[PDB]
Amino acid sequence: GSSFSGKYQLQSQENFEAFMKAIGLPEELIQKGKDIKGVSEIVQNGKHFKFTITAGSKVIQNEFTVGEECELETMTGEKVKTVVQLEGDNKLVTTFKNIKSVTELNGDIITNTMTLGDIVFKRISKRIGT
Ligand SMILES: CCCCCCCCCCCCCCCC(=O)O
Ligand SMILES: CCCCCCCCCCCCCCCC(=O)O
Repeated sequence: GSSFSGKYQLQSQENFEAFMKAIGLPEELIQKGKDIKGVSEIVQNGKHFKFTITAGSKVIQNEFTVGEECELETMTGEKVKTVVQLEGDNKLVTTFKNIKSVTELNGDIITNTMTLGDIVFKRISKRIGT
């Protein structure tokens, strides 16, 4: 299975600044990163996922298997042990460092929402070729 597989680019996001401050991203990275339309690549093979998030020269590669412990490297570089689960056939759901993350794919549009307390960091991304 490869439902999620592809290359996507950020179209818009909400509460980037407030969220990145809350989790502790260096101020200069908040400022450089706020208007970057980053590119995310996902390669799915059944339950096995590999994904890359690129923003300028910052490249973060991660991997997980649905249902198994994984170690996710976050935007600060902090690596957190968690589990990623499937919710329905179009969502990827996880919690790391008290952040609840929901990744939802609808055709060519991935909506990613990260919630830390009352802060909801929403990203909308669109497929950009193969
Ligand atoms: C030197 C270039 C500056 C790079 C700093 C920008 C990186 C900051 C992170 C912004 C992208 C947010 C990634 C969200 C991850 C996700 O929701 O899947
Ligand atoms: C920031 C640490 C990694 C995020 C943890 C979520 C793990 C499951 C989802 C992986 C696919 C993420 C693609 C998001 C698209 C985007 O907004 O850039």
